[PDB]
Formats: sequence, structure tokens, C-alpha cells
Amino acid sequence: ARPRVLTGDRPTGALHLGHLAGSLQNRVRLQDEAELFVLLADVQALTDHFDRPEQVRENVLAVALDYLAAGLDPQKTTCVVQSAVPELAELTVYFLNLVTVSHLRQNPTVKAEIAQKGYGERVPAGFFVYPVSQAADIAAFGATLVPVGDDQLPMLEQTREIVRRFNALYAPVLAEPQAQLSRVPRLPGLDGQAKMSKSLGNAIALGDSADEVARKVMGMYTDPGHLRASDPGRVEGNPVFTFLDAFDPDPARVQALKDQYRAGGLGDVKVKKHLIDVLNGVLAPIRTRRAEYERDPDAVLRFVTEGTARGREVAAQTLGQVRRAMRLFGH
Amino acid sequence: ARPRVLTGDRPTGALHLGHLAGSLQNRVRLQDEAELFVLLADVQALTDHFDRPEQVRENVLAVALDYLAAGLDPQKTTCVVQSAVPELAELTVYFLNLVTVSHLRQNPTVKAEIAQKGYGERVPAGFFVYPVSQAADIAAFGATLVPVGDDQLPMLEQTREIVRRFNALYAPVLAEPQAQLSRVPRLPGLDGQAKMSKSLGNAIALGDSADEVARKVMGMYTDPGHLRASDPGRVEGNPVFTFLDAFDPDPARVQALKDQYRAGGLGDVKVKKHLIDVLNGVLAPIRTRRAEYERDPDAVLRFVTEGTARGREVAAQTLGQVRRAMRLFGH
Ligand SMILES: N[C@H](Cc1c[nH]c2ccc(O)cc12)C(=O)O
Repeated sequence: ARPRVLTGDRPTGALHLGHLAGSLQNRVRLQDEAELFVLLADVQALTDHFDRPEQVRENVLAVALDYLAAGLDPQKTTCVVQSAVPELAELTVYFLNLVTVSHLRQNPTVKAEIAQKGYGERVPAGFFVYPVSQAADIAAFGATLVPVGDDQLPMLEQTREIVRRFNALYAPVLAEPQAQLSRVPRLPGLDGQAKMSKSLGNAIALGDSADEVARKVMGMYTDPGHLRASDPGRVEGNPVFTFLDAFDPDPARVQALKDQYRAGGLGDVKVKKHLIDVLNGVLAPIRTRRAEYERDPDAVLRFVTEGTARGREVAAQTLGQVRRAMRLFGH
Repeated sequence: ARPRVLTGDRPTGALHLGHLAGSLQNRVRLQDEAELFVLLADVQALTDHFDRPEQVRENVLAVALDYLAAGLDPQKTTCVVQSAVPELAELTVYFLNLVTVSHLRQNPTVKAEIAQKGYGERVPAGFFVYPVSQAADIAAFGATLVPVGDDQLPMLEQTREIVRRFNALYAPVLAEPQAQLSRVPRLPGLDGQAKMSKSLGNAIALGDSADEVARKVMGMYTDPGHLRASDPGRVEGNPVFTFLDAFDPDPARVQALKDQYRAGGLGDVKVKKHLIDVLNGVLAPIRTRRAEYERDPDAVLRFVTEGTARGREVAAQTLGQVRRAMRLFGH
């Protein structure tokens, strides 16, 4: 517990195996060698889900349950609800003056999302400027380390420009955050697509039953050219093997499996059955804690209402110095 | 009282004659005909003066003084400093999700302001966005009536739109403001321009001495082509007449000079000379009123502090409604 690390998830659905490999595991590690803060960004979730406020509301508790199921320690990690800390909002609006529409339009990651969203020009304002609300999140909690995939680096980098701009314009009161680069490639979807998502229908939820997990794995895309066991099959592009690199404890088995697959005679059945055993080893403990916490709804609530209290006070402090630094009337 | 009315100014310096005929005297009277709220657009002032925060701070107290001297009674008008009401920023954020960047792009007023400031695509985000920030101002204070210069109609119309869309998506807890058109269009500058502003240097502040006000009138643009008294002059384009037209109480008297001046026996001096006093007359009391308060500064601060408290009170009530209407987690 030395540098303050900030991370988060916009509450839009249940977390899945892609988040586990992509961020959860790394976060379970950080809670022990840093002060970890996780933001359930329901406000940000609203920049595009403003038409589904029920969906966002319901998932704040569900993801929380997921963080816990994943192994995030209530006594270690500060879980906070973005909605319950208006200080952030207050900061984003001040941050908006420190950034140009031109530079906000150039963010490649948001540009890409607007692209995949098919918005066109009809981009909802809140979404267009979310990178700054994120910057507000970072500075307000006074985080100095932020786990980031190269896809969020422009978000982080903008944050750096903002704090830099704020300190120089007013007073050097905000900490410049630093990135904690990558988590190695992103987990692909069951049918082999680049992205794993509930939406795409190709995900395995952390809460999926061991039976379900078995089934989903059984129907996984493999190698179009591999038609029968005897045949030789390709590993590259074959998610069954990508999953194995991200969760199989012993690469010796993995590498061995890979061999015999390119050779021939190693059908997808024998490989998949082995993924199932590795996934169940990774997921089982997570299933148990999830079910446990289901019996103790109050415990999940305590997890967030208290993280929030803490988060609220921290952000409250920062705005304090921000208000003073900006020379706001009465400060 | 009866309806809630919201009016305000961007604290960037002393108020001038334009504000007077622009609204000041208007609210003076609507001050007992309704619940009048006057917002010192502290924050909106930064989307333009984000590099000169000192300038703003200093002028909050200076404009408030201006307000009192202009006739506003502490017992009937709630003066509110925007920055001390963080609830407004909160609501601004939520509102951003209700409009598209392409819609903000076609606001005729902001576009004109933008072109004047030579920002180009390099428009600060906060500025490009101030229209909704104001809509938030309106909705948070529950204002049902909002005086508006011809020029601020687009903004007014945007507020209703956003309020409308908010009520449908979430719940009908916000009131659509209705406009109060004025007669006297944007008082022109001494320059002969369309705008009077300290920025353009063509203004007669409410604090200027009898000597100055007179000096300002004498250098007031009039009519080229009209070189010597004798000659026939024309009222179109002449600031002095459009000045009398807004500060002179005897219209028969006005339409009089309008005759002679088209003939040729009414020296611009004579016109000016008159008008100068018609201004000293409308300004006489204001001057005496300012001295009093200038000697009881404690009172000005009181006006601001008590009002701001009351106002936050109101904002807090609306946000709570808003927060539950949006089904934000926990409400
Ligand atoms: N009057 C403004 C600043 C402003 C912001 N919100 C409102 C609401 C109602 C007003 O009457 C004015 C304001 C200006 O002229 O920019």
C-alpha cells in the first residue's frame, strides 16, 4: 500500500473471462503491493447508456459481486460508486476548459468507438468528452498509477496533459499519473472473434456454472481447415489455444498439446476437454465465493457503501485544494 | 411573487449601461412580481477566463455591488455564486448525454462568439459546451421564466429541449422554462457597434463619474457626413438616439429631436448634451446607492453568502429529484 492505483469498470453487464485475464487477475495482485481503488463508473456508463438507466443501476451491484468473486479483498480494495461522489462531476467541468474540441476529436480510441457505434456525427456530447471525466476520476482520487492497455493509453495520456495544464495554470496541486502498461493481448471470443462480449454472444461469465463453462468450451471455434482428429490443425487464430496460454498453469502441457495438434490425431475434443479442466481450476474458487456472497447480500453492499465513503472523502480533499488553487470565490 | 425567474451575468468586470436597459431595470421590477434568482456565472466565466481566474474572483463582489446599486433588494433577490453550487456541474454532466455534438455545433450564438474569438476548431471544450451548462443552471433552480435577449434564444430553446428529453427518458421532474422577450434590442456601444462591452472599450460603466459619463457621450459615434450643425442629419445608425430611445422617459420629447435632426437646427452637441443628463438622471440614485454599500462591504458579502446558501438549498432539492429519477444507484 504505497502508490495509489486507480482502476474501474463501467457497470453495463456481468464480468467475463476476458476481464479476468485482461484486468482482474492483475488487480488481485495490485491490492497487496499498492492501495487499490476500483471505480464502478455508472456515470460514464451513462454517456451511451443514458437510455437504459435501469441496466446501469442493476449492474453496479452485479459487477461488485464480480470483483469480490474474482478475489478482490474488501479489506484491501476501495470500491467506489462514481454516482455517489459529485466531486468528480465538479472536476470534469473545470477540466473541460483545459482541453480543445479539436484534441478531443483526435483521441483514436474514442474515435474508434464512435466508429463501431455507428453514431456518425450524432455523437452524444457526454460521450465525446468522457476522456476528461476520466481524467477527473484519476486526479480527484489522487492516483499515481493506472493500469492500462494500449487502447486506453490515449485516455491516460490526455489525463497527463490535463493535470500538467492544471498545475501550470493554477498551482501544482494534482499528481501526474503514470501508466502500468498492458496485460498482454486481449482474450478473444468463443467463436474466435477479436473481442469477447456478452453483446456478441461469445462470452463465458464469471458466474457461469461449471456445466455451462463446459458447454461453451465444447462449442468453441477452432480451425476451419481441421475437419477430423487425424487431420493436422492450426494453433494460431484458434481460441482454444489462446485461452490456454492465458489460464493454463503449466505451459509444458500447453506446448505439448500444441505439438500433437499440428501433428495430427489430436482432435478438438481432447484439447477442449483439457481446457475445461484448466478453466474449472481457475473458475471454481471464483464460483464458490460468488455463491457465498449471494447468501450475504449485505456483505456486498458493505463493500461498496464503504469504499464509496472513503472515495468520497478523498475526492473531497482534492477538490479542496483544487478550489483554492483556482482561486474560486470563497477559497 | 409567483414564478421562479433565473437571470445572471458572467463575472468578468463592472456592469454597464447595456446591462441596465438590457435587464437590470427589468429584474428590478420583476423582483417583486416573482421569485428572482441572480446567478453570478462564476464557472461559465472560466470557459473564457480559465487563464485569468483572479479576474473572475475579483468581479463576483464587484458585480454584486453593481446589482445592489442598480436596485436589487437583498430581501427580494437571491444572489448565487455558481462555483459554490457544485450541484450545477453535476447536472451539467448528466445533461451532456442528452444532446449531440452536431447539435451544439449549429448553435448560431456560440458559433458567432467562436468566430469572433478566433478559436477555430481549437475551441475550448468548456466554452463549446456552455449552452447546456446554462440549461443546467435553469433546471437546477426550477426557473419557469428566463428573460432573454433576442440573441440568447437558441440557448433558451435548447434548455426546453433537454428538459423535455429528460422528463421522457427518466421522469417528469423538470420544468420547461418559458422566455420573456424584451423590447430594447442589444443596446449599442458608444462605438456605434452592436455590442457594448468593457472588452470593446465602448461602455459606460454603472460606476463612472458624472465627468466620465459626459466625456464618454461626447466621443460617442454619431453621423459622419454630418460635419456641421446646420446640415441635415439622420437617426439611423446613430447611437445617441438609440440611447435616448432606451433611457429617455419622454418619447414625445425624443420623436421631437428626431424631427429637427433630420431638418437641420439640432446640433449633435445639443443632442448629446441632453442625453448626457438623461443618463445622469437615470444614474443619479444608483451612484448614491453604491456609496452606501461601498461603506458597508460586509453587507455585500452577506448578500452573496446568504443568497448562495438559499440557492444551493434549491439546487440540492432538484438534484435529489433528478438523481432518483435517473435511477442512479442508491436512490
Ligand atoms: N447571462 C449569461 C450568463 C448566464 C448563464 N445562465 C443564464 C441563465 C439566465 C440568464 O439570464 C443569464 C445566464 C450571459 O449573458 O452570458
